[PDB]
Amino acid sequence: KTAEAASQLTDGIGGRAYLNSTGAIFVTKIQLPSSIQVSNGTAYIYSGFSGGTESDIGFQYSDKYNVWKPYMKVGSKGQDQVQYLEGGSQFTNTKGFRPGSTVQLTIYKNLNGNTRATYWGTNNAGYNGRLISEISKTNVGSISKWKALATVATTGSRQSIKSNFSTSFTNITIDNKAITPVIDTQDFAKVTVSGNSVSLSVVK
Amino acid sequence: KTAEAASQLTDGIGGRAYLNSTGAIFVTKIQLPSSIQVSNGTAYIYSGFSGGTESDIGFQYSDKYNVWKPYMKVGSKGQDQVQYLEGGSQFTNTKGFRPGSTVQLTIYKNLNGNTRATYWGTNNAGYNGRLISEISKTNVGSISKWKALATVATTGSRQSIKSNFSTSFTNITIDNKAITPVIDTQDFAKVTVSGNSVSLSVVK
Amino acid sequence: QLTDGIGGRAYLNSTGAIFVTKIQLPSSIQVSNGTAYIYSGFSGGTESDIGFQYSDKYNVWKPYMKVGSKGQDQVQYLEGGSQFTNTKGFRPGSTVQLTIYKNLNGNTRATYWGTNNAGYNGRLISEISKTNVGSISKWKALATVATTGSRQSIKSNFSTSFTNITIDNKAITPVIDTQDFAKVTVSGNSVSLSVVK
Amino acid sequence: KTAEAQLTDGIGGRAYLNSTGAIFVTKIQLPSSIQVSNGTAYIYSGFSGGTESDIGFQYSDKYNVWKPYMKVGSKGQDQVQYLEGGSQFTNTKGFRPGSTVQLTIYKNLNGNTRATYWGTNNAGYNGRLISEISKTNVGSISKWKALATVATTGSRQSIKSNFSTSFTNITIDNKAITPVIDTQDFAKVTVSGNSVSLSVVK
Repeated sequence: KTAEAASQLTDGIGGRAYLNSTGAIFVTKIQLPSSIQVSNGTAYIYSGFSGGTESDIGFQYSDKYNVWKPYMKVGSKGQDQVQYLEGGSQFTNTKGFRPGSTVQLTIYKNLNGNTRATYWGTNNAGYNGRLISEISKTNVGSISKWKALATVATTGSRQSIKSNFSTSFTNITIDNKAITPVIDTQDFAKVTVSGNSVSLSVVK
Repeated sequence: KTAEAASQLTDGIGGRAYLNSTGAIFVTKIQLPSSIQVSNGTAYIYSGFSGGTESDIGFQYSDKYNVWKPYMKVGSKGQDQVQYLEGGSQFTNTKGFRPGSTVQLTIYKNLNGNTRATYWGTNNAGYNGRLISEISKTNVGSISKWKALATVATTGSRQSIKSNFSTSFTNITIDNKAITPVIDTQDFAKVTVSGNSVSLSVVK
Repeated sequence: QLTDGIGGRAYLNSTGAIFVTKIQLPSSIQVSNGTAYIYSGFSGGTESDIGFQYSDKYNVWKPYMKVGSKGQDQVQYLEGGSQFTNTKGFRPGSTVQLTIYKNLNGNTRATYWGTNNAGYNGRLISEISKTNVGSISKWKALATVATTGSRQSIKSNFSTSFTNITIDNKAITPVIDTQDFAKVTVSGNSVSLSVVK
Repeated sequence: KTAEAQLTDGIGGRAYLNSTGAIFVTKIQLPSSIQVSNGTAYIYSGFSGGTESDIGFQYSDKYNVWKPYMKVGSKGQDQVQYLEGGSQFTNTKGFRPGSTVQLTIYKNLNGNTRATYWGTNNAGYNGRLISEISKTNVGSISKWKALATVATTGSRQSIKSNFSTSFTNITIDNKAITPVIDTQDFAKVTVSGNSVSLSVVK
């Protein structure tokens, strides 16, 4: 359950802006929240593309480990079909990107038919490095725009959700062009845009 | 110049024992000397880890203020980068741990990329409480062992050091397991081991 | 009243000896005909101005302290001077912990915890010897633009904050005093200063 | 495994460049074609002494390009950041066979080890890659090196190869340095002044 596609199943709360480019290579720097409270569902911070195929590509928060884990789903294939070509033993399974840190996220919509996300960042132990992840055989063609989201999602009821965290997407570029996002939805969130940066705080 | 790294620079004299465990959390109760003479150099009492990154974490004798001041170095970052998250106003600047008292030192080699040292003890004025010291971004990984030293370090001639003081590391545990130290070096010092306890007297 | 500039001032009404605050230096600044300072210090029998001075030459907030008649020429740096003085200082937009000792063995000491332009994170211990400070009436919080030529050729725009204000391991809620082309807001033990002329 | 410094568990040619200076530059002619079957082919310089470094290219059969490659001390490719030009010369792109690349290495630029490449990728983009490992804090160094190798985690006895590359216009701290042959292991290394040719044939 996720409408990141401007249909209706944002089965949760949060904020969303749209980056109006059909480009193929997205890059941003994400300021992960210094702390987060989320008490009924699962917090996510992600980019992705929409309009044609849909993708949720970014981070998913872990209370058990207190880390922002790499997360990606393209079309009908998600988390079980993500391979890790580099950095897997420093940023996956128990590990993830540390709270309060900057991570650089580069997304290739279609790189030889594969969808690739590259993270530069620091894990909980303090290792500073690269994770390369990919879903293969996505063969993404036409895309209409890219997104910038901060959410709490749930399979329970949304009205029991409780949250407070804030994040930032800075130096957003697509095909090496700076793109200014446009606010789309604000559901218990406050979304601020300034040039090719967008800051999102989710509070409920 | 130090040489807790088991090779030369021991611009000084003192005793050393190794504690042969690779664990991440170290605990001991230190009986600081009731009495000290040190005439040419600066007396240290410390633990810390070695191999991968070397560290000196304990106390440094202050003759101006007649207390055992906190001291910690990890890798290339030293006293200048030690932050005091709790208790700085009772155990640092011109305060410290009083001669002859017992201090409980806990050392975390990597608590989320930071090296934390926690001291429980008594300052010159009889205040009994906690000092939490930390150097952030030490990002320590594999260590080979832990250490226990009492030394007089100099900047000039070790040949001119005069000293007489003795101290003990007691109730030593690493990851909650009692470890017996193993004598390593004795240079104008007497090192004695008794279960998870080591006694060191530095006489010249 | 010799504020030879614009700026905001609040007072901290305690007579205690040990003051701490973490200061959020401005992320942005324009100052066009004066020198921008951010500082605390104490009042009422040997004054002091203890904080930062913006360096236009090097784009940092340099350490700054004057106590009575002794000025920056008599400020010792016992630790950290290689990373936070001369060409260096505290970087714009970073938070620095400032601890001021009014009389530590007769010396006034200001200890900063902060980060320089290069990203070094560490301590500066700065001191003026033989200040021999006795009775004090209160402590202060300022953000000013000081000039030594004319005061209406000053254009400026910068904001800052001092929070977690403590005096004598205790605290205090500041009280606004002066608003000289500045807007000051107090919330508990925090004061927000915004100098806009 | 790598012995740019017993662990040359591969084949190739090595010359040393006997200068302790801080900045190295050279033009590399990358092979027009390469056969390499039971290992990974590398072309690289770097320094020796207190902190070893391997800094240059590694060959990719899947993409048929010479990818940038750098390892300093214990921190390697996973901790290389690309400050400029990453979208033209990394991921599936690299430097194109048969082309010239200017490699400029800083052992220590504000504690950081930086390698700058000026070259042409497979699609014909002519430009700069700046790569760096941060917080290497390289101190004293013994010499610089030039190598063409095939390395393996398998059996070196099953390696096969045929490629030839050249280091030209070698300067360290802007002085011209004549390399001296160190090892030839199924390699023929040639030197003419500040140029060295390497052909690795097994």
